[PDB]
Amino acid sequence: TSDPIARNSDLVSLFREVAATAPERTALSAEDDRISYGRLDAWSDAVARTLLAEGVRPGDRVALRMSPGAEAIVAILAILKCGAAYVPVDLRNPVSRSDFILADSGASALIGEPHEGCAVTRVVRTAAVAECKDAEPPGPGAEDMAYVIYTSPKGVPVRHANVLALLAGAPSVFDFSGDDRWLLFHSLSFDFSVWEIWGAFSTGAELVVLPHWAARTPEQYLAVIIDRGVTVINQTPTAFLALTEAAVRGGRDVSGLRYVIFGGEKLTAPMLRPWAKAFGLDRPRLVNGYGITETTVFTTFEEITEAYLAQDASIIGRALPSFGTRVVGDDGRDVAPGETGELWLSGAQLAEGYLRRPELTAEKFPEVSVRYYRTGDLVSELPDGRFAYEGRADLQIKLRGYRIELSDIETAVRRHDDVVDAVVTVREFKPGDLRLVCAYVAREGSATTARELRNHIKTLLPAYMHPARYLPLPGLPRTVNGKVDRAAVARSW
Ligand SMILES: Nc1ncnc2c1ncn2[C@@H]1O[C@H](COP(=O)(O)O)[C@@H](O)[C@H]1O
Repeated sequence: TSDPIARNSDLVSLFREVAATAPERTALSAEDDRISYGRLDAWSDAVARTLLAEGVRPGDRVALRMSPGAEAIVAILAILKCGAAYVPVDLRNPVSRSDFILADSGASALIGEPHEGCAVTRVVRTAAVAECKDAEPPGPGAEDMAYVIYTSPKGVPVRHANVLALLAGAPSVFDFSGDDRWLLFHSLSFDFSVWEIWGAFSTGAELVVLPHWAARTPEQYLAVIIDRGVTVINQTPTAFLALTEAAVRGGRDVSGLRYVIFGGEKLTAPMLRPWAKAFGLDRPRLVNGYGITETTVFTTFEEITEAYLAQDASIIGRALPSFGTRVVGDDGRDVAPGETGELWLSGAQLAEGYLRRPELTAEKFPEVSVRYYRTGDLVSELPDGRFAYEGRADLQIKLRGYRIELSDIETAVRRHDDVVDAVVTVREFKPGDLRLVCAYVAREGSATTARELRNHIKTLLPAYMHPARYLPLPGLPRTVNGKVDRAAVARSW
């Protein structure tokens, strides 16, 4: 085969081939600074030498604390070239979380800027990375770790082969080429960034760095994606709401985009209809992606169609080629098609397990012989094999003599045309009087009363599942990993 993705078994061999083949092509740009693949390859080899001198060796975990930018990408490549795995430290971590990640991962060096009180001593600072930039021109194997990203905190080691499997699966859904330009946006601590970086590099495309000046507003974001000829962007549904409003109000031309890829959050039609109204569904194509750190970024995709806009649920679509699936009931047996159950996943994109958590790993990665990962997500299979996303599987509570599926109440609230987000919690009204309540986010340009939401829910659910009060918020508060902060919601009440 001529295909570098199919032919290489690790990310370093892949990158080296893609660079050596056409080294003058642009790999990375930051404003007008264009860094060719050849330049990036030499630069990251020089930084790898610097890491070797700090005693980094194959199998090590090297911490990385940098904002997404050219130096950070050089640092990742250098770490991988040393046969080591990178452990990204979210810049916004509380100090204690960063301390735990560094301890738990056994990180033996850090590249970038240490957090205040950082216990890792062997540091290659960002400035030392930049110093290697224009100097001249043992490697990992498939089963070597490429990164350890922390979730919830549990460390998830993902191997070179896991990432290659994802990359080999992408073309079943996307038409990418080396003429695309991908925006690097997400924190290196989020696996969305693994996809932004390797989607670009695996295809010989250009990774465009969002400048620091453009970090704050959707107007600034749009200005850059249009100025720099970006063709692929990856966004949370939440970010997409802000992007749409800015594009529409600002009269911007979005039609240079080829793909907008959503991930991380439930996507429903009220989040999509305003963009589709202004811009249609072809240029760019919009594609909902569902996935998990434990199964290498993306598992299923659903390209958005008119049919998506006409229904009120969330459809995550079909699994990539590497995957086997089950939808599993409480009794541990498969549900009947159409029934809601827990998604279980198998295949080459599954991580090996968690780092130093044998107990959790055995529970979350059972064998059935086929090895599975229990997603903790409830889904249902549609007649055609596409999956609908329901909610997290840990949201049943006991209240007032009932078991109550909070995920079902959230889904029902999300069916309302003017709602873009919702969370249901329990709060105390008077002393011994606890009741369901719902905080929600209105679609921009709408306002819905609690009475109207009550009337909506009356048609869908029995009374014991009705929220007693509704609270509109200008967005729900999010945790570190970007999940809804149910404790912060409680405080907002
Ligand atoms: N398209 C999506 N729709 C709904 N939930 C999603 C989607 N993508 C990711 N998630 C949620 O995010 C979790 C993965 O979190 P993370 O491992 O931080 O990527 C999944 O288990 C889902 O609960």
